Amino acid sequence: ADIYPEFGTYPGGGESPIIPFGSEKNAEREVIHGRWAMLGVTGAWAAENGTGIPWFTAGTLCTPDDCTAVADKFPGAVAPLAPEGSGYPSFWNVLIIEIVLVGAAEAYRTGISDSPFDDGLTVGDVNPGGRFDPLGLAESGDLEELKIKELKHCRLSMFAWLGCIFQALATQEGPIANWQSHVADPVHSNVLTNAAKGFGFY
Amino acid sequence: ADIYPEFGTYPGGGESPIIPFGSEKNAEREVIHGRWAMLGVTGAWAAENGTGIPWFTAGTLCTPDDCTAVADKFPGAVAPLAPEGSGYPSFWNVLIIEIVLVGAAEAYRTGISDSPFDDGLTVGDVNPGGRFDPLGLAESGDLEELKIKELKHCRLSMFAWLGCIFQALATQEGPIANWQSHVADPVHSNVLTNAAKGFGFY
Amino acid sequence: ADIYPEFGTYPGGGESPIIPFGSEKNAEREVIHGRWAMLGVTGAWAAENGTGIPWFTAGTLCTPDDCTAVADKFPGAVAPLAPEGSGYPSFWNVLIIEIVLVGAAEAYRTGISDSPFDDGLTVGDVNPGGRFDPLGLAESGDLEELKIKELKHCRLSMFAWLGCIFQALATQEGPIANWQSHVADPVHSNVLTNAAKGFGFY
Ligand code: CHL
Ligand code: CHL
Ligand code: CHL
Ligand code: CHL
Ligand code: CHL
Ligand code: CLA
Ligand code: CLA
Ligand code: CLA
Ligand code: CLA
Ligand SMILES: CC1=C[C@H](O)CC(C)(C)[C@H]1CCC1=C/C(=C/C(C)=C/C=C/C=C(C)/C=C/C=C(C)/C=C/[C@@]23O[C@]2(C)C[C@@H](O)CC3(C)C)OC1=O
Repeated sequence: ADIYPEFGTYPGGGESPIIPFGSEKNAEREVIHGRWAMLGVTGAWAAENGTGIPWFTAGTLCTPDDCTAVADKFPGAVAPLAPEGSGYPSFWNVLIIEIVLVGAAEAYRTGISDSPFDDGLTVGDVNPGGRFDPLGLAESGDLEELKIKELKHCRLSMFAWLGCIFQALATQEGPIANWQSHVADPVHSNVLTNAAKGFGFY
Repeated sequence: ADIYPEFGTYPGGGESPIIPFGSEKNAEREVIHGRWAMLGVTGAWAAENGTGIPWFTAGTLCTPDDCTAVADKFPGAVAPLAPEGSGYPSFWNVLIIEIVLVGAAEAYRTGISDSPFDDGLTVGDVNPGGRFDPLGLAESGDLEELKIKELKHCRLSMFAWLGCIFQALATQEGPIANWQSHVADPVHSNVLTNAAKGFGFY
Repeated sequence: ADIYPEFGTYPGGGESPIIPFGSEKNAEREVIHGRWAMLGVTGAWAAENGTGIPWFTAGTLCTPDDCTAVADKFPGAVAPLAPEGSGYPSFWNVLIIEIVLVGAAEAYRTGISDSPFDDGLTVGDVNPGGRFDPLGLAESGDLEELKIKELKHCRLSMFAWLGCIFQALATQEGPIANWQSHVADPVHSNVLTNAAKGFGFY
């Protein structure tokens, strides 16, 4: 109403319009998904602006056969990620590091492993604060308003990611390329004109 | 049982067999969807019988570039929709008229804007009657029986529309063309023989 | 916990993790589906090992035009299913027999038709026993443990069948051929390498 006039509501703010809100755990899920989606969309966006490589084919740059092609990708970097001819980055090193670091972080967050700190943060609280609000924005501002803004950005980013998935399938081009083609000539470059062309299959 | 012996039941008539009936609003949704589906299937059907143009490609006839191709399509019409060479119908005129008329009707029905009449019709009642039963069939006949017949036609039309969607995807032909091909040789023209051919992709 | 430490639980054993357990009928459904899935996966598996013909195209061997190609397929058989040149098996005979036998069995199981026996077996009980446990394993062992093992095999076989569906769509080869290609070179033959190749469409 006042803070959420848009379609639907927030958990603790009313009744869901279509899919019933029956489990509180879903609330946590919705936030976690949302945070990842934000990092996803931004990432895809930024990377395509920096390298021209669409997000859905970037994985081919790093395989056990070769992962050196990513070494010089990052814009403005004072040096490549590894020297030329050193055979680095190595795919297995990247994979082992990701497994260890992200697995440990997720285990600490979800209660699989006991926390390394002794601050009493609660497992299952998607807004824990403390060390995870190091600049103290949640105590200097309005916590409930900030949570609503965060939830809205979560939902928007997830819907944008769904759009990215199906735009990739339907156009076989990057999302930034889709955006450029639309803004150049919106009447003649959109989903309906693409469908008239058969989406590349019909 | 007596009035609904077929699989399932109707809202207020028992328990849903598979997907639970939990919200009364879904009941309204089911009727509204259903009415559109009827107009949809009939439309596709009739248009393909009159013009030979399948429903899933008829949109390409009317674009901002050109919409005059629809002028002479309606069978038996004493004149085209607009004179030849006049540049009409115009896509923008069609779009604006649809937005105004259908938007106003939907707003009146859904309570977004107040009703233009003062008859006290209830917003949210999918069977309001009154001016929407001008011939008075609901009071001359059995209202509950007529509502059951309407609900059955709603469900049947919606399932037929789902069939139209997937038949279009699988055969790339109009639904009436599918019907003719099946009745001409049903053993050798059906979904299984189409699947053996790969649905045009395998 | 003790008997079901894996993710999730069993009906009567706790709360469903994601999709709520609200109807007891679904429990029966899950078992019946599961049993068919086992027979499915096994069947596909065994048939591909015996004939080399993938499960998703085996139907083309038997149509009203011709069903003699199946006569000599079964490995080690002392004779073909019918004499050569006899025009058998006939598709219509196979179809009629399947309809009569499987339809009668399903009607007896589901209470559509009254049971031919007078043993008092309960319709709706997916673990009836009696004549359906002729070797008496359910009373010689632990019934609850055996039911848990059966439920686990049900769920595993259903997930494997879902894998078979999408592997057929993505690779256009038999599931056993997929297994051989993966085990021969798992780093270079998997879903990611197939995706880099476009799944045959991109
Ligand atoms: C968040 C994780 C993550 C995601 C989403 C992707 C996604 C992708 N990678 Mg990448 N990767 C990820 C992590 C990583 N990748 C790689 C390394 C590679 C390589 C080397 C390659 C890829 C490739 C691909 C693409 C093709 C995959 C495919 O078959 O898509 C088909 C699948 C879909 C279209 C959607 C399927 C989703 C669905 C099955 C599950 C969704 C279910 C819901 C979660 C829940 C549903 C509800 C429940 C109740 C039923 C795809 C864009 C390939 C590529 O780029 O090819 C061009 C490729 O070659 N990746 C690494 C190692 C550093 C990762 C490590 O984190
Ligand atoms: C001389 C050094 C140097 C320079 C001039 C640039 C310049 C650029 N980089 Mg590159 N980079 C540099 C070194 C490096 N970059 C990266 C990694 C990246 C990434 C991941 C990205 C860029 C991007 C960009 C562009 C941002 C344009 C824009 O609109 O910014 C807008 C202005 C701002 C964002 C404000 C300026 C940022 C400033 C506050 C410093 C930020 C610090 C870091 C985030 C690290 C510290 C984090 C925490 C601890 C504080 C720009 C061309 C972006 C791009 O490609 O855009 C399309 C991008 O996404 N760079 C690495 C690591 C390999 C570098 C190391 O050598
Ligand atoms: C009810 C409205 C309506 C519908 C269903 C369609 C449908 C269609 N139009 Mg048409 N139009 C409609 C109104 C209008 N059209 C046009 C003008 C045009 C043009 C100019 C063109 C089309 C075209 C098309 C087709 C290709 C679109 C596409 O990308 O399909 C792909 C999408 C799908 C196959 C399915 C998508 C459904 C899914 C994404 C959402 C479903 C969600 C559920 C409703 C809810 C789910 C549950 C929740 C809880 C999650 C398609 C048959 C194009 C065409 O004919 O190409 C040959 C074309 O060029 N239309 C006008 C202007 C007069 C309309 C006016 O209202
Ligand atoms: C000389 C005039 C004239 C004639 C002879 C025809 C003849 C035909 N039109 Mg065509 N039309 C004519 C003028 C017009 N038509 C249309 C719009 C349509 C449409 C939208 C359709 C046809 C269809 C048909 C065919 C119906 C075949 C059938 O089985 O009907 C079955 C017999 C009946 C339905 C009963 C006879 C109808 C009768 C009750 C009059 C109907 C009145 C209107 C619905 C208006 C009612 C308004 C309300 C407020 C009372 C037939 C070839 C249909 C078609 O293509 O079929 C494949 C079709 O869907 N016509 C327009 C507007 C552009 C016309 C204006 O000039
Ligand atoms: C001389 C007779 C004869 C021989 C030597 C074989 C040999 C073979 N058959 Mg073939 N069959 C024979 C006659 C027949 N077969 C079949 C129908 C099948 C089928 C449906 C299948 C085979 C399969 C197999 C192979 C099993 C390999 C394995 O690892 O087994 C592992 C070892 C065992 C399973 C143990 C040995 C079985 C033993 C307990 C006897 C089973 C009796 C019967 C099931 C009938 C009795 C049922 C109830 C009452 C107990 C093997 C090459 C399988 C295949 O293709 O594998 C890839 C397969 O799925 N055969 C029919 C009916 C048309 C036959 C009749 O003439
Ligand atoms: C996985 C992500 C996710 C999750 C877990 C939730 C969870 C929740 N949402 Mg949220 N929501 C999401 C995404 C998600 N949402 C997105 C993307 C949007 C923007 C469109 C919204 C918009 C939204 C609104 C407006 C409202 C909620 C509400 C709710 C709550 C009740 C509904 C529920 O339990 O849904 C759980 C069920 C699901 C998440 C299943 C979603 C439906 C399926 C069919 C997915 C269909 C799309 C799928 C991605 C297709 C993939 C195809 C493939 C080929 C790629 C609950 C806390 C309501 C609320 O707060 O009530 C108090 C509410 O009013 N959500
Ligand atoms: C935040 C979400 C978001 C945004 C900003 C965009 C933006 C864009 N999309 Mg994308 N898209 C989205 C979600 C989004 N999409 C989703 C969820 C899907 C999956 C259905 C798609 C599928 C898709 C395809 C297949 C294509 C685009 C295309 C485009 C571009 C051209 C505009 C167009 O045709 O839009 C069309 C928008 C959609 C198909 C999404 C509609 C989602 C729901 C809300 C349907 C409602 C439609 C109805 C008329 C409005 C209801 C009233 C109210 C809710 C507003 C543009 C850059 C086209 C492109 O690349 O052109 C170059 C193109 O071909 N999008
Ligand atoms: C969107 C249309 C729609 C809606 C809103 C409803 C709503 C309802 N139906 Mg109805 N129904 C529909 C279509 C619809 N039905 C169709 C097409 C049929 C014919 C097959 C039926 C047959 C039917 C029966 C037999 C019964 C009901 C019942 C019910 C009620 C309880 C179930 C429920 O809440 O479902 C709401 C949930 C949904 C509408 C989601 C549907 C499932 C999803 C996964 C969609 C799957 C198909 C999808 C279109 C695929 C798209 C693919 C894409 C690529 C194009 C409720 C009032 C029961 C009742 O009256 O109980 C008292 C009952 O017994 N319905
Ligand atoms: C049709 C098969 C089926 C059925 C009827 C059930 C039914 C049940 N399961 Mg079981 N389950 C299944 C398959 C099935 N399961 C599979 C394959 C697995 C292994 C992954 C499991 C794993 C599992 C666990 C771990 C648990 C359950 C639980 C439950 C219970 C609560 C959930 C519920 O009601 O779901 C009914 C709703 C559905 C079956 C819909 C499923 C979701 C849809 C969207 C389908 C998505 C995939 C689909 C096939 C895509 C097709 C694409 C097409 C192009 C081919 C209920 C008795 C819970 C329980 O026992 O709680 C006490 C529980 O903890 N199940
Ligand atoms: C719920 C509900 C309630 C109401 O009552 C009604 C209604 C509103 C209808 C409904 C709404 C129903 C509904 C639910 C829903 C869910 C969606 C879309 C969820 C999407 C999650 C997306 C995530 C986590 C994305 C993560 C991306 C990463 C990690 C990317 C990472 C890389 O991309 C990077 C950065 C670079 C690449 O190169 C490499 C990779 C790929 C790794 O969508 C919906 O519509």
